[PDB]
Amino acid sequence: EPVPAIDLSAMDTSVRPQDDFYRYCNGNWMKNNPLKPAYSRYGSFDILHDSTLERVHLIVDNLAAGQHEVGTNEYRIATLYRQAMDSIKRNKDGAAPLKEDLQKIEAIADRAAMVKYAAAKDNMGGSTFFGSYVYADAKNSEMNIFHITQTGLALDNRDYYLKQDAKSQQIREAYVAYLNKIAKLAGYDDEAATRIAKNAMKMETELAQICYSKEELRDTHRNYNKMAVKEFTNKYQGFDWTTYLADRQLTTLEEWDVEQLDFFKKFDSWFAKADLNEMRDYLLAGTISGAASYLSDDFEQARFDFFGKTLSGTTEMHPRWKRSVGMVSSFLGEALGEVYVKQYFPPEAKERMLKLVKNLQTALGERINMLTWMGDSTKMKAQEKLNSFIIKIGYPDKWKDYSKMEIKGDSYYADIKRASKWMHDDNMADLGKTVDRERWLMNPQDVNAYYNPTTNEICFPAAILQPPFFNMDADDAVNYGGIGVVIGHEMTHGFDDQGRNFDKDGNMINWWTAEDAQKFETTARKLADQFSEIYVADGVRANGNMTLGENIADQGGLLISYLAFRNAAKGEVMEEIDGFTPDQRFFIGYARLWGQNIRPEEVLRLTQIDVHSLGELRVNQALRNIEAFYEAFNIQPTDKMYLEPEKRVVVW
Ligand SMILES: [Zn+2]
Repeated sequence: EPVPAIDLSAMDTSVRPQDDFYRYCNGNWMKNNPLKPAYSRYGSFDILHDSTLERVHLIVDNLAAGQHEVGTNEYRIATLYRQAMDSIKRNKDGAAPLKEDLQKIEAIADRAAMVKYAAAKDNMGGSTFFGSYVYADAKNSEMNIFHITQTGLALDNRDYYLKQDAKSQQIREAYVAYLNKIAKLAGYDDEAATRIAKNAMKMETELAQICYSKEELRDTHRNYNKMAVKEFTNKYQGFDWTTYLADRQLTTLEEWDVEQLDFFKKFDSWFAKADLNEMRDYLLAGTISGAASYLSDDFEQARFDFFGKTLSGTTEMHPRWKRSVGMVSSFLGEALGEVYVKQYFPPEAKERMLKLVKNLQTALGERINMLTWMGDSTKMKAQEKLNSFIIKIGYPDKWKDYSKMEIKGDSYYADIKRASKWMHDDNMADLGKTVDRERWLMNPQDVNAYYNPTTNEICFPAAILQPPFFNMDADDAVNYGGIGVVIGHEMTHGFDDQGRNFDKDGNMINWWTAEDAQKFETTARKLADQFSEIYVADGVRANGNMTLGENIADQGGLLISYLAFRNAAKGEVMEEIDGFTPDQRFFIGYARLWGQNIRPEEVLRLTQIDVHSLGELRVNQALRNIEAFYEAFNIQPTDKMYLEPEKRVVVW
């Protein structure tokens, strides 16, 4: 049964599109769908996220319906799911599955044993004091190398630990109370629970101080520092890297990528000088917190009170199956994804999507060649890169081998650690081997898409090829406004403030003249400042620097897909549908992707942690730089969407 191209009932026609295009296209849906207790936000995207997750739920119920042999993927999935859903067993076990892990931390006797403990835990997939992983060399994209990265913080953005205003201090104290509660639930007395929470926050705050900001983490060249391992470790011996690497079985490692180099220089003296008891309590708190979703309901409720009620504003938890399905999809996603495509993905969608992608690619080449600010040399290298895109649609051509993953069924938490151990070992085995450029970094059932610089690939999972993005019964204008913009957005990531640094082979090599690079940086700075002047809440501005790459990609996707849409329309009589011109339907279909309600807590949280602008701004601000949108709705200077021409910023 065909799905309507545009859900007209979501539109609020009492709002002029020239004044508030977001609420013209979405306002009635927003009025009629106040957020339910368990949702921090909801709207077009989350509707498709939810409907796809329910498909995966049915797939899990199908695989869990039989009894299978150990060592089959069906057994792995069913056994993780069954244990996650067994509330009675999880509640009877309580904190007992955690006890040996805590005793091992309590037994750490000196700083030397602290180093060996970090290696032992990182060998299981942990990130005890810092991150590490194996992935392509940014300067040799055919080779896998070892990378080390700054501490991962529980609140994500380091600013949570530092910012000096009332709301920030309140959040910090609520986090400490969460640590106190789970320490009590793990069996510590009142005095120890207070001590652990206080010391853990102290230690994590000191690490946050020496971390890079979210903005600085996006700087491509700043966060690549390849060197001989021993050149660094001969000099910085406050943390005993030689013992750590030996216990990681990495003493054969000649070179590595020290991504946040100034973090590790400061970590050298922090680790040498930190109080041993305080470091121990930091480890206890991280271990309890990392287990809080895998034990009894008390632990999940304590975690919900902070990460849900406090940080996101929700008042109830989602049904148990949603978290359980999400968990199996994160560990065995390609096993689920193979079933998903066989059951739900029609072959005609892949063929039509490939035609659309090739149309967008042609339009991007046309757009670049028509630029008047870019010289001929840089244009030619830009054409070489866009002609070299790797295009991945629907699903991979080979499926991941999960045969080494040991799932035993003794306890939920125990099997989570085994699945995590498998993922870690699988990553480590890539070291020193040729990079697999065909691998997917998302699953077919993920409602998302991505660009990868080190492969120059664009990837569109089966799950995003659904309405309102891709609708095989819709008119072309609406599909270009939806999935067409998504395609152009991923393509523009190859040319944003990060992607432009990588060439057609995925190598971090400069292909820009100095003049053209300076013009790009000047214009990108203006787009950052433009968004940074918009308020998202009372006294809270958008972060135009953190969202710069995504706002460039949105703008490029709008410009490229519109050109592709006009190219496809050449030589056709324009026909109005629902009284809208095709040009207008392009923009309405784009804006319908973003309609949502969102709690004020969640507005603040996403501003701190999300590189994507809020849906409202991806419509009402992004379109203010699009000449075609002014033309489609004849926007005039007294209209609220209008931005003075000298203040518009067009990067591509
Ligand atoms: Zn993006």
